[PDB]
Amino acid sequence: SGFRKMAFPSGKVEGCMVQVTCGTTTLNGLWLDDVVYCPRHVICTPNYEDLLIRKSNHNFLVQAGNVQLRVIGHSMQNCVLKLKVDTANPKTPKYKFVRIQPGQTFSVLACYNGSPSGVYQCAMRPNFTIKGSFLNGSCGSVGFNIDYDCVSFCYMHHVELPTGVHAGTDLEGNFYGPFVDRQTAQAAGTDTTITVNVLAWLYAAVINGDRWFLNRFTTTLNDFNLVAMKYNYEPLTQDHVDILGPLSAQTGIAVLDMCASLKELLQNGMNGRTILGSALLEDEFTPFDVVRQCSGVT
Amino acid sequence: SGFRKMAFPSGKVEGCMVQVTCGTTTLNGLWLDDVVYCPRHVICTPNYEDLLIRKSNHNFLVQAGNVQLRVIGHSMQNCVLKLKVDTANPKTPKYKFVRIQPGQTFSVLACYNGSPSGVYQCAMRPNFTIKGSFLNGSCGSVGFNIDYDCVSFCYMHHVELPTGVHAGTDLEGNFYGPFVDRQTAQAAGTDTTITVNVLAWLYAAVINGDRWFLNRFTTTLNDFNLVAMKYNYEPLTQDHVDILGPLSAQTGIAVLDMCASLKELLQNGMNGRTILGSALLEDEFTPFDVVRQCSGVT
Repeated sequence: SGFRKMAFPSGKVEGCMVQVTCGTTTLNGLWLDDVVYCPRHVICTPNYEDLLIRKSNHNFLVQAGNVQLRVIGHSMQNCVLKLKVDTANPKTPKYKFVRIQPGQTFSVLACYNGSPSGVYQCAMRPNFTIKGSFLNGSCGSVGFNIDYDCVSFCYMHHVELPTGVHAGTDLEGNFYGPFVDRQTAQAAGTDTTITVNVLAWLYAAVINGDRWFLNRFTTTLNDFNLVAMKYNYEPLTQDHVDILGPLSAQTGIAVLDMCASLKELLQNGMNGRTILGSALLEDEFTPFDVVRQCSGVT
Repeated sequence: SGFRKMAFPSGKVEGCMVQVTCGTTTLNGLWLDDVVYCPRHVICTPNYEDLLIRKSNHNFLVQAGNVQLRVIGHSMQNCVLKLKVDTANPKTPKYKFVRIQPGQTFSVLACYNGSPSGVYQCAMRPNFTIKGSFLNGSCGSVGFNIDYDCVSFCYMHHVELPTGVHAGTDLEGNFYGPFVDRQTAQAAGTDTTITVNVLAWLYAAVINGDRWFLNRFTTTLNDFNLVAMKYNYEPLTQDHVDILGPLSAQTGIAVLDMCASLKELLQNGMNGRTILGSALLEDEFTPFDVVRQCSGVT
């Protein structure tokens, strides 16, 4: 029992983190096989093609712990740089580059100067930002999920937006959302609450014995989505209902019966109660996150 | 910017986790040098000295991944078993066994069948329980902090109490709190809120631009502690004030001025606002946790 914001074990990613320096700019890179991936803004001191043509392999200092890696080639792929090095990382895990959807979660290994500092969980917001914890020097830190032995890398950190939320790319160098690795007035757009995740977390609450918000009522999908729209919640789809199936079965509470609980919570608040130790409705746990934690996969 | 529940990178601990089986009971062990540490309740099927005298080395099956470790000796140290094995763990980090105080935080690497599943942060409660996330098979999972290259192990998981909170030992096998590794009606005592940590988190909020709860007032330590007692908060000491010094300096808000903010929040609530994304006062971040995250140590 219990329910925590739980990250994946970070060891497989720690062995991949290196430091990349170009000029006076130092940030983090990801060393997989004989390539180091890092944000292309490491070469700034704003046409990146010009900036990179002016660089040579020797302008990139790559440090893996106490070992300096020799750069033998460099190329740009969207907003990431690929630095080919003369040695393949012996600690390279089985890995994939996967782009995630808004609403999905991942673990972040925050690093500075190539050294891992901490690991935490977060979600891709509907507005394509993440509410991370990053300080200067954290660029190049990565987000990932782990399945069996395979690390699925989904995020590389590039930018802090004016509200203090964060933006970045997939590992192919393509930004999540309408953000750029340049100096503009860019800002996060309006965000919404991830409805399917709130429902998942209410199921986690029930599994853990918080039942006070339950009721005998059941709503219809259309009737619930009318309320979701009013409270700035994402629409709930039949696919979302199907995805919640396993949790609905385990608790014996139909999805649309839980939706009636959510409707009431939205219209009346909590009346001073808490759910899983929170006084707000939590939306950064996916259905998979709940199953994983209330079943125990390793 | 941003502020997350952030665990230490778990790699150094992952390389130490093994599976220990005795009879039909399987749980986790910690393999450091040529010793595997695990909960002594692995030998149950309630005088532990008798139970262990009846066992032999061959009754303990220890698996480190795909490798079976041969047990060459066994002894009991308080509530932990020490299984001497014929091979020293080549991945043993620099480590220490340190017992923590209520109010202090640590990272938990939850494991099942010797395999790490997730990592999260938690605090030792004033009542010596932890609000963890553990399922069947998680016994023997460990809690730790990391400083530079050194893993300070502080917790090993043994028991789930009736309210779903958790109890365990230090790595010398001594329980935190008045709990036992036997079947009794034991239950967590009344808990309190960790005041110094709430203040630390309010400083984190200020550092991150949440200032709405600030005021021009300053209270006295005695006057604040009168209010803390009424709201089931731990007393605040001059040492706590001194420990908060660095955060008070960085923000320019004196500790007793922040105490005036806490007093108001306790007496009036939040009026529908949030602090660092929470509608409750958070007490599971120490002053060190705040400095570490709002400064960037690795």
